[PDB]
Amino acid sequence: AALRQPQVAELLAEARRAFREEFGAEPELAVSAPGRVNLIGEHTDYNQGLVLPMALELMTVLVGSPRKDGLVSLLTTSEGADEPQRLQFPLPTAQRSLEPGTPRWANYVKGVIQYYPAAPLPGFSAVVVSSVPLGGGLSSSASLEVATYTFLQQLCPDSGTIAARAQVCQQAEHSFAGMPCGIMDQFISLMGQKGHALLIDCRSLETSLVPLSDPKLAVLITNSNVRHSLASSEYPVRRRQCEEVARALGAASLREVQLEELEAARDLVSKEGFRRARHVVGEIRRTAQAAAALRRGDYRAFGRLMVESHRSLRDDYEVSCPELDQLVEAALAVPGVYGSRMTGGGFGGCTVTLLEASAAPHAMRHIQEHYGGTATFYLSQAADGAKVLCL
Amino acid sequence: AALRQPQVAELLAEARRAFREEFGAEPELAVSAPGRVNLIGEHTDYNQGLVLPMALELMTVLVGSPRKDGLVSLLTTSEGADEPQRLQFPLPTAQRSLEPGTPRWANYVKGVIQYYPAAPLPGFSAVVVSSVPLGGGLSSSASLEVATYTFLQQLCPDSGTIAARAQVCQQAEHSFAGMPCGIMDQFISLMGQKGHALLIDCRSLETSLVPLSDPKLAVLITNSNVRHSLASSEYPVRRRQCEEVARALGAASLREVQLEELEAARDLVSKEGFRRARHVVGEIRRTAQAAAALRRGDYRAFGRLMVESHRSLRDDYEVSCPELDQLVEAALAVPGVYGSRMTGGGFGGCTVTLLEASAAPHAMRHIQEHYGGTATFYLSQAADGAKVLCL
Ligand SMILES: CC1=C(C(=O)Nc2cc(C(=O)O)ccn2)[C@@H](c2ccccc2Cl)N=C(Nc2nc3ccc(F)cc3o2)N1
Ligand SMILES: CC1=C(C(=O)Nc2cc(C(=O)O)ccn2)[C@H](c2ccccc2Cl)N=C(Nc2nc3ccc(F)cc3o2)N1
Ligand SMILES: CC1=C(C(=O)Nc2cc(C(=O)O)ccn2)[C@H](c2ccccc2Cl)N=C(Nc2nc3ccc(F)cc3o2)N1
Ligand SMILES: OC[C@H]1O[C@H](O)[C@H](O)[C@@H](O)[C@H]1O
Ligand SMILES: OC[C@H]1O[C@H](O)[C@H](O)[C@@H](O)[C@H]1O
Ligand code: NA
Ligand code: NA
Repeated sequence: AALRQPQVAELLAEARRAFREEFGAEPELAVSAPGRVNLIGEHTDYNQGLVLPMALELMTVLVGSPRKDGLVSLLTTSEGADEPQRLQFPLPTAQRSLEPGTPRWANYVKGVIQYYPAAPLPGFSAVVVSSVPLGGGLSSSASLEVATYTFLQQLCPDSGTIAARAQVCQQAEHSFAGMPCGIMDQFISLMGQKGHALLIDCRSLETSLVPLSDPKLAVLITNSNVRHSLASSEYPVRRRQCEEVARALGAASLREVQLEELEAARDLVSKEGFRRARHVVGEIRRTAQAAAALRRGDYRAFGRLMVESHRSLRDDYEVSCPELDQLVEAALAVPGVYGSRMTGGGFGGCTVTLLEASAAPHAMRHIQEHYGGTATFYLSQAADGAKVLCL
Repeated sequence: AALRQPQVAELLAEARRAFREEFGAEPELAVSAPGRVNLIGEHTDYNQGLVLPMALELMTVLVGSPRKDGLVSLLTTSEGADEPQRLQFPLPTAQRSLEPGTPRWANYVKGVIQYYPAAPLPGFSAVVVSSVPLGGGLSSSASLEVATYTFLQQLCPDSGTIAARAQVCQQAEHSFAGMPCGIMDQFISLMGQKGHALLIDCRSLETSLVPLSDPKLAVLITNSNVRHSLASSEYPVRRRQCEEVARALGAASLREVQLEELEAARDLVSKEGFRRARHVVGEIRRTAQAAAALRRGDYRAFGRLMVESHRSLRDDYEVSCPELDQLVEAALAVPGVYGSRMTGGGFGGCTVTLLEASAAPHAMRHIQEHYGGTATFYLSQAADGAKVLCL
């Protein structure tokens, strides 16, 4: 029993209603920006690797209007968001930059404003709503940043590429949330096309659309409904460790390293650094091969590469957890399932499973059965990326 | 001096003004869709080959509103559009379809209406304005088809992918304009992105967005300001000879014939047919090589491939003309020019030239001085594709 994914109209209607009540008039401007699931290619983006995500129908919607007084006035209805759920602050100026603070949700919006590259930006009033489960590993924060960015463009048009916009949002994440993420989540939020996954080269920033127009193929997202303590915590540790192995081999990044050279330099790096790098180098290759497999509709090869991804994440990268692992095994048991793995950052969040559409009802029954906690499910079609909604 | 390329704000103001005057009120909706230049990979798209175009800052803008009376009412301000520049007709029904007629510009709009895949489409009033030179080989027609399609989506949302939209527009062109084009021009108008070229695999319909980010380089477009009597005419003949050569070789398309295989099979095909197919099969190889050169930043190699493309089109495919050849040779004599070739269908239209951006003033003077006609020029950056503009 998959979760009804609210369509853009229901989200818009919630956004506008709350805006009216809060501000005393209709909003002038509106935007949407989706979350994402990564099909394969985990912990490779900040290593200048390859990733293969798709945009989801789960999305963040933001409505608003310019002001004349230089202030930003925000309201979110999102029920998980930390309080307060309203916030105001001045626009950054030459005299005074904004800073990270509480509530944490607002730091994503503050950051994007701070680094927005075009001027002059007026103040604004806005309400944000989201169907993206909050920090459950489908990029809620990126959807919020890219929604913000896309709204600011309506107030004050920018002049660069789409990669530059993704980089602005990434910068907000680094400086205002203390989270040194790669570019994947932002970039897919911006670049998603419905009926397509995106092979993103995080070194070149070349992207290619890979079809998913098979009605016999389903992508099932299972949320573990767990978020252990370590996104805050362990993600920046894995990044630094990767960067250190690259530095030690005289490589600009691990993208430049392959498994033979790594093995020959075992003595130059920690045992644990070796294992992390081994994951990354292998994951880059798996992603390139998975993309090719996906293209020729060889789902079986694709699902195999997914499973190898999961084992490498669990064992070498150590960013799985008992729950994700159990969900993965539960799903692998089901006839018609090609593959399953954790997706996103790890320590919680969701698995992604590729399967025959007709197995999806049994898949969901059996996973729920064989999981201790309580899963939720999304039956997920690949979706468009960010856009303006004309009011 | 390059011709000025009006920005979207200026085209939108012209279109709103024409619309106010013609229909008595502000328009409700707006869209834009760009023209294009093809960097390399000519007369390959209908051979299921590879093409490498980019969208231009020259574009078509449509503003309009829904009607209640089931009528379509149109007006263009584009100065060389054939008469009448305003007209009105009822929507097609199940019993009665639209048909190709006069004027020719409106056939593009009629065709997209006729094949528009969603229902119910209301009547509408629209103004179309364009900076794409009509019939100058920068795909004014595709930009009009795509702007129309994008506008129809605001009246009645469609449900397929971006590639399906490209195909609707192609079908409109085949049936309403007698022009059996490939997919390239529609695809690039829909999928272009600022700062990127688009590598289109016209067999699988995969696309890659390839960054063009070297600010020391430019693309100079030279309009010969000639269009001989053959867009109409020799284009379908070429396409039909490619088809017969493929059939004679037992191949589904020339995409499945390798250059060395073709060379050994001279006896299976006519002399002329061989030469046509040699152009096509070689050009597909050149396109893959050119994309690789672009990725590695090798503009000298990219340029040499462009020149080889031109020589092939000129001698093997015979779709150049003496103006284009004179323009190409004049370009290649300027220091800082890496390559130059005809672009688009041939028999007139434009050349595309890759050069040091600092050589561009010298090149425009040298080329005009050494051209028997009157060239016009554009310095165009890679631009965005089709979009909605909120009024
Ligand atoms: C900066 C830039 C490009 C650009 O369009 N940038 C852009 C545009 C916009 C906008 O539309 O708003 C916004 C943000 N950035 C163009 C360019 C720039 C100036 C005049 C004409 C052109 Cl076409 N291309 C290149 N050059 C390039 N061509 C190559 C060819 C082969 C190759 F192997 C490598 C190549 O490197 N440099
Ligand atoms: C990673 C993250 C958040 C977070 O806590 N980041 C953090 C953690 C730490 C740390 O741990 O020390 C330090 C600094 N930052 C929160 C979040 C996550 C989970 C529960 C509640 C919340 Cl608030 N929000 C988001 N995303 C998000 N909030 C939205 C609100 C509205 C909206 F429309 C869209 C929104 O998308 N993602
Ligand atoms: C290829 C073609 C056209 C053409 O004549 N096609 C044709 C030729 C024949 C034949 O030859 O028998 C038979 C059937 N079709 C015309 C054209 C071409 C040249 C001069 C004047 C015109 Cl009108 N229009 C366009 N494009 C276009 N018209 C626009 C108008 C407004 C607008 F905003 C955008 C527009 O983009 N391109
Ligand atoms: O692949 C793991 C993934 O983890 C988090 O989602 C980050 O936001 C991404 O940049 C990426 O590093
Ligand atoms: O590459 C030649 C080119 O010629 C015309 O522009 C057609 O519209 C395109 O489909 C393509 O065939
Ligand atoms: Na359970
Ligand atoms: Na001249």
